This record gives sequence, C-alpha cells and structure tokens, in this order.
Amino acid sequence: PWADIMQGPSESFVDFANRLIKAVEGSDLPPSARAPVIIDCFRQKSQPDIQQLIRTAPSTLTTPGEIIKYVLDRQKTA
Amino acid sequence: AWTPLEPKLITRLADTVRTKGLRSPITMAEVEALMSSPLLPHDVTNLMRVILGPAPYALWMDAWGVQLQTVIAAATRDPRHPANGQGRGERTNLNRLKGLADGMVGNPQGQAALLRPGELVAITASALQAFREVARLAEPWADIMQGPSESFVDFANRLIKAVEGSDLPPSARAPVIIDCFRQKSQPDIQQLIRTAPSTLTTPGEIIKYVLDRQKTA
Amino acid sequence: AWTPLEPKLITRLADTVRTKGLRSPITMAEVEALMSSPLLPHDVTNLMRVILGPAPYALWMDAWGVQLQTVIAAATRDPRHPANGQGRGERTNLNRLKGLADGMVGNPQGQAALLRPGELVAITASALQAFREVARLAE
Amino acid sequence: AWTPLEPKLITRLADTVRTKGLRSPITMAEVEALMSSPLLPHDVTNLMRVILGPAPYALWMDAWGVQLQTVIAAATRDPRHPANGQGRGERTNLNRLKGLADGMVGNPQGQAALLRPGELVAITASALQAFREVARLAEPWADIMQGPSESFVDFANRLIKAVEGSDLPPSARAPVIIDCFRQKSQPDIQQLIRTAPSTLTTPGEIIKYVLDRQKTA
Amino acid sequence: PWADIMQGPSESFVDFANRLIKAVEGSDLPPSARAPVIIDCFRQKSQPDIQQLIRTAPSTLTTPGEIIKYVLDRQKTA
Amino acid sequence: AWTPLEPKLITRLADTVRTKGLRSPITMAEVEALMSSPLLPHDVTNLMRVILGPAPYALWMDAWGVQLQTVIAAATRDPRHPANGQGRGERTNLNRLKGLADGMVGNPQGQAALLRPGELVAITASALQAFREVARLAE
Amino acid sequence: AWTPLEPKLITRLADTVRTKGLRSPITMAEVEALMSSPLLPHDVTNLMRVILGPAPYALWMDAWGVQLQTVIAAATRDPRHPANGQGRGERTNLNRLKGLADGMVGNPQGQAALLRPGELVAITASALQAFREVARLAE
Amino acid sequence: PWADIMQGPSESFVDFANRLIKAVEGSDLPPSARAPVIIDCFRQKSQPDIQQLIRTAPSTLTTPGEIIKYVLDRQKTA
Amino acid sequence: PWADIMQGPSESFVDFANRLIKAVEGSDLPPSARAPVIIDCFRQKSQPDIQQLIRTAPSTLTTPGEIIKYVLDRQKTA
Amino acid sequence: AWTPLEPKLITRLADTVRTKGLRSPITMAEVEALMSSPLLPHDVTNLMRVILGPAPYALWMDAWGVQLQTVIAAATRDPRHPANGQGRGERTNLNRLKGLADGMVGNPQGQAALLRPGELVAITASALQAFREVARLAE
Repeated sequence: PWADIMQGPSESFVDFANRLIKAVEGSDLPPSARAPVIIDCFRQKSQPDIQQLIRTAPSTLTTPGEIIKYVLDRQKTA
Repeated sequence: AWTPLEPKLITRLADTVRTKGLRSPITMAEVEALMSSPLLPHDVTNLMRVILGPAPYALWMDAWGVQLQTVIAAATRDPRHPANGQGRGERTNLNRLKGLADGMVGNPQGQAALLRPGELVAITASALQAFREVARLAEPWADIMQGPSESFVDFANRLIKAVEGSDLPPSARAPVIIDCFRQKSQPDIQQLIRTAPSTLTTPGEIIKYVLDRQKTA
Repeated sequence: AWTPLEPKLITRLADTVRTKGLRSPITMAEVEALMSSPLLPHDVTNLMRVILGPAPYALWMDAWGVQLQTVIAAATRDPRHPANGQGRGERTNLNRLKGLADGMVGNPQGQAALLRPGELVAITASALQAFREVARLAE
Repeated sequence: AWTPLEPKLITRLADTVRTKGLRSPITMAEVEALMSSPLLPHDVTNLMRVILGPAPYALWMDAWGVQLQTVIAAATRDPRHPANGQGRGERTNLNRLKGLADGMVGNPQGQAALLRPGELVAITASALQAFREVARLAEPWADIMQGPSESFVDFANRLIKAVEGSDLPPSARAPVIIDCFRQKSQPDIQQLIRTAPSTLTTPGEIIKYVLDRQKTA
Repeated sequence: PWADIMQGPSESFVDFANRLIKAVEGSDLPPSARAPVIIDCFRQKSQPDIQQLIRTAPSTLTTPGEIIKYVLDRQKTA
Repeated sequence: AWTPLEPKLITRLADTVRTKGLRSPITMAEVEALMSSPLLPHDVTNLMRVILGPAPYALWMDAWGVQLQTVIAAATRDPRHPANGQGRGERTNLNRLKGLADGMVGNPQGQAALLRPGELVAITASALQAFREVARLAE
Repeated sequence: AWTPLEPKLITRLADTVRTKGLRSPITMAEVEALMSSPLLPHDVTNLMRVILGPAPYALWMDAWGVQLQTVIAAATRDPRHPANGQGRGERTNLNRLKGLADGMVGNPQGQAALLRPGELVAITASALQAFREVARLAE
Repeated sequence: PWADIMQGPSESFVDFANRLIKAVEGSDLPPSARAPVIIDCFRQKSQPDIQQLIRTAPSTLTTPGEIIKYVLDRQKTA
Repeated sequence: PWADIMQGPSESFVDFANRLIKAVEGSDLPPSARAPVIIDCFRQKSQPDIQQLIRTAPSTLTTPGEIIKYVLDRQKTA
Repeated sequence: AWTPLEPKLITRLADTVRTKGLRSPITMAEVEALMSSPLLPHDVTNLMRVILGPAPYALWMDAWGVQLQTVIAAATRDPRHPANGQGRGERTNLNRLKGLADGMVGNPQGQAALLRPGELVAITASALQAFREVARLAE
C-alpha cells in the first residue's frame, strides 16, 4: 500500500524513493494521478529533515525527478 | 523497418548496471555499445525503462528533455541542422524528437517511417549525455589520505577515481592530482617526491618515479 | 565502417585482469586476442579506460605516448613508413596517431575514415608495448 | 642623465621587506611602486642588493638571468623587439641587458647613455618576475581546516591566501577554493552550503551567502 | 511604543507578532515605512532562538507574512 | 449606493472565529454566509481586519494579493472576463481590484460607483480562497 | 599617457583600511580621494588587490561585475551613454569595461589609448559603488 | 671568522646561510673568491644531513643561490 | 663464485666493488653480460643501507662506474 | 708501423700504481713519461687495463668517453681541428677515436695506418685528463 510508506529513521532517500515509486506505479491509481501523489508523498513522508529541506526550496519543484535531484544535492551527508 | 534490440543483450546490460553501477567505465562502455546504431525514441525510452530503476529513470527523463531542448535551441539557431530542412516546413519540434508528434505516439514503425537519420543521431547523442549526467548525479577528493599501512598504487587509484569522478573541470584534474600526491601520501613519499632531481609534470611520471624508488617493505 | 568491440568480451577481459592481474601470461594472451584486429585510437583508449584502474591508466597513457613518439622518430627517420606517404604531405603527426587531429576528436567514424592501415597497426603495436611496460611496472 | 633612487625610500622599502616579508601584498605593491620608472641594470642590482639578504639575492640573480635569457630567446625569435633594431647590428646581447657590455660595467651614466627604453622596460619586467619567483620560493592549502572556534571570514582569508600563494595554475584557483569551502568548513557550514537553493559558482558568492545565513554565535 | 516591544521569554511568536504589528501600524510612521520596520524588529527582537532561526534562512524573506510563515514552520515545538 | 455590514453580525462572526478557530466547518459556513453578496474591497478588507488577528491578517493580505494576481493573469489571458471589457480601455488593473485605483482609495462610495459586478464577484471569490489558504496554514 | 598612482599613497590607504576598517567615514573619504581622477580598469583592479584582503577582494570583484552589468543594461537602454557612440560600432561591451577586450589585457598603456573618458568615469563610479556594497557586507 | 662557522644542531639552514654569507663577504677575501668559498663551506659545514642532501644532488649546483634553493626544497621538515 | 659475494657488515664499498668486479670479469660469463650482472649484484648485495641508497636514486644509473660514483658521493661517512 | 710498449716499463708502472697509489705526484709523473709518444687507442686501452684495477678501469672508460665527446663537440665547432680535415669527408667520428671504426677493431696495425697524428695526440690528452679525473675520484 503506497499510503502506508514512510522513510525509516536509518533509510537513505534513494531507497525510500525507489520503494515509493514502485508502490505507486504498481497500484490501482490512474496514470494521470501518479506524479502528484508521488510528489505529495515525498513532501509529507520522508522524515522531517527532508520535509523541511523540500519545504524551503527557493525554486518550485513540479516533478518527482526534480525533487529527487534537489534532495540528493542538498542532503545532509551522514 | 524497425528491428528491436535483443532482450538478451538488454538483460545482460541490466545485470551489468545492477552489479557494477551506473558510473563504472565498463557500464559506460556497454551503454556506448548498445548505443551504436541510431535508436528511435521508442527504443531508448524502453531501454532506459528496463535498465534504470524508477528514480534514476525519472532523473533521466528530466535530463533527456533538457538536452533535447538545448538541441532544439541550437536547431533554431542554425537552419542547417541535419535534423532540420531548408524550408520552414521541415523545422523539428520537440514532439517529433520525444516521439510525441502525430503518427508516432506508441507506434515504433510509424516512428521509424517519419524520422530523419539526423533526428535519430541527435536523439541518441542527447540520450547518451543525459545518461552521463544522471550517472554522475545518482552516486570527496580533498579528504583522501594515504593510510599508514596502505600501498601507493591503491592510494593513487582511489585518488584518481575520486578526482575524475567529481565536479572539477577536465582541465583541472591533472594539477589537482599532482598537488594531492605531493601533500597527501604520508611524509616518506612526500620527501621522496620533494627530492626529485627531475621535475615531474604528470601523474603518470610521479607514479613511475615513486614505484621505482619506493622503500620496499 | 567502425564496429565496436563486444562489451561482453570487454567485461570478461576486465574480470580476467581483476582476478589474475596485469602480468599473468593468460592475461597477456587475452590482451593479444582482443588486440588482433587493428584498433582505432578510440577503441584502444576506451579499452584501457575500462580494463585498467585509474593509476595504471595514467601510467599507460604516459607509456603509450612515449612509444608513439619513438615511432614518430623512426617515421621521420624513414620516409617509407607504412603510416607515412611518399610526399611530405602524408607525414603523420602525433595528433593523427593519438586521435587528436582535425576531424577525429571524439568521432570514431571520422577516425576510421582518415586513418591508414599502417597507422592502425603502428598504434596497436605501440599500445601493446605500453601495456607490457605498465604491467611490468605496476607489480 | 641618471638620477639615483632616494635612500630614504630604499630604507623604508628595506624595513618593509624586513618586517612584512617578501610575499606580503603590501611588499609587492611597494616594489611595484619603486619599479614604476624604467630602471637601469645598476639601479635594480643595487636595489636588490640592499633590500634582499645574501641568499635571496643569490636566488634573485639566478632567476633574473633565467628570465633575461627567455627574453633574449623571444628577441631572437622576433626582430621587432622594442629592445632590438631592424638591422642585425642592433641585436641586444645579454651583456647589454645585464649591464656587462662595453662602456657600461660599473658606470651608470654610460649605461643610461647606450641603453634603449625598450631595453629598460624589458629589464624591469624581467627583474619584477624574478622577484616574484624568489619570493614564492623563499617562503599547504590541502591541509587547511576551519577550527571549531574559528570564524568563517578568518578561515576564508587563510584558505584564499594559501591557495593563491601556491604552485597551482591561475585557472585552477577558483574551483579549488570552492571545493575546499565545501569539504572543509566544519559540517554546519558544509550543510549550509549544500542546501543552497541557488547554485554558487564563485568564492565571493559563497562567502556572501554564508555570511548572510550563518548561525550568529 | 513599537521600539520597546520585546518577545517575552514565555510568550509565543504569534502573540508577539500580533502585538508588534498592532503597535507599528497604529503609530506615527508613514505607510511606506511599516513593513521594513516590522521586518527589522522581527530580526532584532524575538529572543535569540528565533533570531538565529531567521538569520539562517536559506531563502531571503522580504515580507512580514513570509517571515511569520517560515518561523511558524520551523519553530521549536515546546 | 454602499451599505455597510452590520457590526452585530461582524461581532458575532469575530467571536465565532475566536472560540471555534479559523478552520472549523461552522466558521467557514459563517464566512460563506457573510460572503453572500458581492463585497467591495473596502468591506472585505475591514472584515478581515476585524475578525482576524494581526499575523493572520498579514498572511491573508499576502494570499489575497497572490490570488488576485492569478485572476489578473487569467484576465489578460482572456479578454472575455466579466471584470474586463471588449476594448483595451476596460482592462482591469490590480489597483482597481485592491481598491488602490484613482477615486477609490479610502472612499467606499466611489469604489461602489466605478467597480463592475464581475469585478466584485472576482474580488470576493479571491478573498474566500485566500481565507481558506490562511486558515489551512495558521493551524 | 598612463601614470600610476603613488605607492606611498597606496601604502597609507592600505594601512588606513587595516586600522580603521572598511566602513569608517575616514576610510570612505580616503577612497573618494584616491578615486578622484578617472582610473583605468588596471588601476582600480590593482588598487583593490593591494588594499583589500583576499576574501573582500573576491566579494568586490563580484560586486563590480554586477554593477558594470547594470551599467551596460542602462547603456543598451540608451544610445546616448557617454561611454557609447551614436552608431552601433561604438557600443561598449563588458570586455572593454573590465579591461578584457582586445589590445587591453594586461597592458595599461593600450588600455588608456582605446578607452573613452565616459568609459573611465562609469568604471570608476561602478567600482566605488561596489566598494560601498562590500564594505557594508564585510562588517 | 668564516672558517669557524658551523651550522648548529638546532639552527635552521637559512640562518646558517645568512651568517656564513655575511662573514664571508665581510672579510679579507678577494671578490672573485667568495662564491667558491661559500659553496665549499655549504658542503663541508652544514651538519651531515644537509651534507648528504647536497652530496646526492642529481644536478650540479654551481652557485650559492642554487644550493640554497635546492636545500630549501628538499629539506627535512621538522 | 660471483653469485656468493656479499658486502660484509664492516667492509667498505670500494673493496666490495673491487672483489665483485674481479669475480665477475674472471668468470665464465659472456662479455656482454658482465655489466648488467654487476649492476644487479650491486643492487641486491651491498647491505640494505647501500641498497636503499641505490634504490632512492633520483637519476637512473646504467653503468657500474656511475653507481660507484653515486654511492661514493652519498655514502654514510663512518 | 706499430711498436708495443715494453712490458718491463708497464710492470714497473703497475707496481708504482700499486704501492704509491693513483694520486701521488710520482705516479702522475710516471704516467706522463709513458704518455710521451702519441699512443694508439689500443695502447692506452691495454695500458689502463693492466695498471688499473677493475673498478678504476670502469671509471676511466667512462671518463675517457666523456672527454672524447667534449673533444668531438669542439671538433664539430671548429673545422680546423688537427684531427679533422677541410672537407666534410674527413670529419672524425667517435668510432674512429675509440678505435671502434671499420678496419680498426682489435687490429693495432690497421689502427696505426688510418689514424692521424692529431687524432693520436687528442686521444692521448683525453686519456690523460680522464686518468686525472679518476685518480681524483678514487681517493
């Protein structure tokens, strides 16, 4: 179930994005509703450090690929 | 007439990407191999759908679009593009490049019918550059030190890897590699390079000199 | 027309170099095998980029340049080089050997167009000797 | 007519070199100041004899000779040198540049008589470049870290100083300074630079951004 | 008096913002000088935790509403 | 002719917002009730000044401006806006929407004189959407 | 003919900047003093290299570029700029303002030859404004 | 006296070179005999670490400045 | 036998070189194989201090005479 | 016609070198004595083979080669060398000086036939200087 996917405290972001995109594209949603759902799940899941990282984006991110690129650039190396 | 790529080659390439990663030189060589004949947008799109995961595939779609847009800007900046024609009726729109134009959506046969060879090679080069960008993006040189027990060839391999797989310009890699050989590479090799009667002006020459005069231990 | 080497053979050769090393006689035999047809500078350059690590690749670039320079000295010492021609307009510069000349930089098709078979075999022998030197030097 | 430089200015410059050193930007500015009018070999030779110690003076004589030899090679490579003439009888030998030619040894008046203005400016530029070389030689960027208690402007000053006063090419200083800002500069500022909504492509822009958004403490 | 308004140690930020905007708009300042004054009072008043929170803003905040939104997002829940 | 809203209704709505909050469905229903007739910029501005605190009022001014700008972009994207006219001389500027145009600043009578009914309904819908945004943002 | 600024004045100004700082009114007065005659890009560049530290010098290069770009935008917005000419062949490019144009790179004599007095005063005012910005930013 | 100058166990090399060049140039030697004497004093004084450093010079050093530059380059940082 | 010649712990280097060159030239080797053998015996015999001295030669020594000269220059006086 | 040096004188000189050493003034005087008449490369080579040990002989071969190379550089710098001739066909190669040229290898009679007296005196002076260098180097 896509709506139950959370980014674990120790999980990296690319694994979380892979799992989420897999569960959203392999589901019962229409094809035209996958990108907005993936974006809004990146924003509300993806534990509050990345949540604030996406929130304070000086540019407007309108695509899952752009969000992934931005987060991978500005992520907290740890 | 359109002929699909072998699923055996595609499966082997997918497993190569799965084990070696996106950035290994063997993987880029394999991609260049399967990028030899000019591919139709359908072929490259399905290829990247199969070999790349979901998130790298999204990144690659973005990068491919950006590179194709740069190509179309250069095309409107020069009416002699091998994708363009002489009159204005042959100007190539992004719907024709991404395979979204009329008579092409989902049909590879019609795609191969209406597309130009210049269109195909431009699409292919754009896709290759986008793959390179995404590979460089998906996965620090100034923090590399030669360990107390590490050999010098391992340190040189690690350093050259991290310097060439970084964000430096191509014309700034050799001086950085040299100056990192001189300041890293624990003080025995530092003094060995310092007291070089000849002037070493290349990483290969420094490596050869150090391998010759190194303290066998 | 340029045809690339199989990435399957290149992957097998890379794993051979990874397990057996650079100096084993089986590795040199495999390199001689993949060095059978005269290769263009693009082919040999990418091959050494893939099979060799970063530091051995730097060493190999150095050694290849030195051997090509010896070849060009022998070429200016004999106007009957299979890479040269009879007139002075066919003299072969190192930009043409290393693939740096005009119409060749980054393009293997144009490379295969302008290059001579003698040029190709000289480049290939030079690359093989450079590989031997670097293998003897690395370990 | 030859006029000597003031011993007061020379004494002040010597004390500047004594307190600030050879490589400080104020010292190089003062040398450029006293290197304004084209000097005769006698003037520059005595100036370097007075302001430099014995060993730096030996080094400077060596470097000046090498630079003058490069100048004479360029002069024999171009008959239109402002020191040369059109015919072969005006070709300038190193004895005339170093002040060793006939009618010049030890006599500044005769020196000023026979020398050309192009000769003077070439000698002067050669001496300035030699001074720069010796100053860079007489007295490590990749070992610079921002201390736990150090401010960011001090760290940036130290890093830019060590990078610009090093053996790197001029075209490789800005990328190195940027990549050292990103990997040094302890992880709070590292994350501050990483999460930059804009792309910072200049050390000045990075410094401005960090100074704006820094944690006041 | 607007220039004497400080955020108390126990006061929330929305109460402080309400009080400050009230005192600044109900004062003798020209209409074109209220927003810059409100911003610069948010930055120098509003006890040093929120001061540092506003200082380390990756984006440039150029409006009292934007500053209020940012602070309400990233405030220390307590 | 301009008629003001009853201060009794405004006081009741202010106390509703004070006890129930900004986001309760009863509060949104009450706002929709007092948002029934098309209001002039003066009316909505004073209403939000009274019912909202200082910080929510700043947020609401921001959001109202943004929504009005979207409306004006749609208006320049379609010359058939009920606020626009057919010729270019009836194009509606943001000074006329926010009540800042000439003959309107501070005067509700002149405001009601020069404004169009389409202008009024667009301003009203914009203010309602801005209130929804701020209510979703405040808590 | 180009005449350099006295290194004595430059040394005194550098020590003034060292003791008083960048923002003191005495320092700005001294800079205005040494900014009296229109300077060539070489002069201002070397002056800021000597009086400013490395990081303030980087900041000043950035700010000077931005201000010169604003000047060039105003210049393309008005063909009557004292740096411009009447025809299109006298339009002033940023390579000519920053001293990067042909016949100017590293040579102050040629610089003084090809530059216009309007060019010089515009460069000087731009450099002064950039110095003010950097001084306000550094402390 | 120039012929009594030794590089101390703790003294740096530039101080030793300064002292030696001072004592040699401020002495009774002819001007044409100072450079060879300075070189041969660099080689025989200047305690055996620097002695061996100068001895094993792949290039031939024929000037006090060149010897000083070489030693400063390849000296044992300590 | 040349292949059994070692430099003794107390023996000087010129004596060792004399003994080695004597035994190599007065042996059954071809004339064209004496110099490489003498060099490679200098490198592997000649106890590890001189071994490291020859190893760390900034120049390439390609003759027994050159090796002897280099070692005599940079040898540890004792 | 070639006449060999007496083995009695050579034995006495060898014992002198054995007891007094290479650097004694008596030894250098004796060498100058046996270096009086211009010797052929064969004579000097055998003389140094007999009087010098193996390692000094290697050093002396090196030094003799270097000095002969300096002589040949001076010879190509002056066509009036007593070893050279006027035309280019008499230019003296190092194979002719070291006795390696055609018709000379191992044969002292042919050597004495083809060699010039200037060649002989140059070879002799070169050998004497090389002996001096090696003697100064050995101890």
